[PDB]
Amino acid sequence: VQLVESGGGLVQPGGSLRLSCAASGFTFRNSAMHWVRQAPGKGLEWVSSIWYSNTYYADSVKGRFTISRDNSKNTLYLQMNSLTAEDTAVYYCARFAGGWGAYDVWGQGTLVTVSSDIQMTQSPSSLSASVGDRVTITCRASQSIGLYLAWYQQKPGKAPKLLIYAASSLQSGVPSRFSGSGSGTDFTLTISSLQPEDFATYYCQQGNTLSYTFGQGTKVEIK
Amino acid sequence: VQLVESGGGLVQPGGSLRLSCAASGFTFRNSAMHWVRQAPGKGLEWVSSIWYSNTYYADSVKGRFTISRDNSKNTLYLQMNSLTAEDTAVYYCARFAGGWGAYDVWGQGTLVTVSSDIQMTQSPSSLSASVGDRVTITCRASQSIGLYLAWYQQKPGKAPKLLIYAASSLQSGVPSRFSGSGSGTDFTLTISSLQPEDFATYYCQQGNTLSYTFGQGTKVEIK
Repeated sequence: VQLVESGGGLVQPGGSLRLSCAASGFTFRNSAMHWVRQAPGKGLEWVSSIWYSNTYYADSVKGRFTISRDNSKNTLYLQMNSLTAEDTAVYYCARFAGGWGAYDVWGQGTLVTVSSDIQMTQSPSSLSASVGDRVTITCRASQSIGLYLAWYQQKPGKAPKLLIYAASSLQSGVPSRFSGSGSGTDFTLTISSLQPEDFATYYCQQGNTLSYTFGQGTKVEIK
Repeated sequence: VQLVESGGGLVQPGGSLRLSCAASGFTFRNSAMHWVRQAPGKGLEWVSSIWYSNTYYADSVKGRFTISRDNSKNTLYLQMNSLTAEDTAVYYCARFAGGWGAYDVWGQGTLVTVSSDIQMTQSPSSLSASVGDRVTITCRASQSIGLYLAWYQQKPGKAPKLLIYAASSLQSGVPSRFSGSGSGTDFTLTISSLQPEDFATYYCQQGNTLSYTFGQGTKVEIK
């Protein structure tokens, strides 16, 4: 009882790809077949279902992907169109045992990478502080970005606001308790004495490279 | 100096939507304009840019979205096609100061929700244990799934393997040190005495509802 997948590969965003899942060792025609995917380092996510015929799709792929089957070849297909980087994942086909509500046979998986630079690692992800505390947030770049590192403040329900650019230059009107430092790959934002209005999420952003990338944010929360 | 967005709303997967960003208080024709988006509860992500004419797109939207501008109306547009749930986000337009490498004017944001649903909360996300330890993993459903809860084991580079279905039934061949319990909304997987082959990631999955959602996984790691 086996499911053998094929068709994965590297594809440009906006492009198309068709996955195949060849079954053997069981009566393919009788069985409900699903696709489930797993982004790199992430969890399992249901994608699509087909049975003997009402087919179903998750909102992640509905309207772009088509599931189908050729019972004479004991094969399941996933036609993937208008691909995005967010579709990058290992795609598994699986047999669904509808009496159990569970998948009892899995393919080996096939990797689909949707791709045509600099990673920004912000730390900590969150911190709790009190009014009056000194706070320092760090942002590391995987490659030198020179001085082109900016810091933004974002309050709940509001747009980001530029505070610091070129690593250490303050935007007009930004209070002097904010300062920035660093060059190349290591950068710091410091708040000298936290005020109530400063509890917010802070983001760094590199502006040296054509695909501008943001740090993941630091939530400055109240003790 | 303002950016006023419009166009967001609720759209079906696979559908289209056009966002607008009306500029005032500054000379629009000279300025590089970008779109940056933020999924609910997540960080900022660059989407697309346009200047006076070479336009750029992130791999998340390249080949599906089109950025454009009408200088006579001082307006920036984002044409969104072939939409996915992963496009759900607040979309910001922003003026890019190319000398600073930073965004110095931001719109107020407009929300795009791409949608046509049990939530499974697994805990803990990870745990360290030693050979011989008793381990319990819990899975909670946002509403009753009855008994239709399954548990899978996944080792690095391998496909998931069914261990338990219908909350407490073991798949054939699964060792007796694995057991499951629970009904309705609270479920538990227990390993009575951990063996080296049991260090793996474990996933729960509800099979009561047509969306078949997975828990986020529990990584059982070695002390």
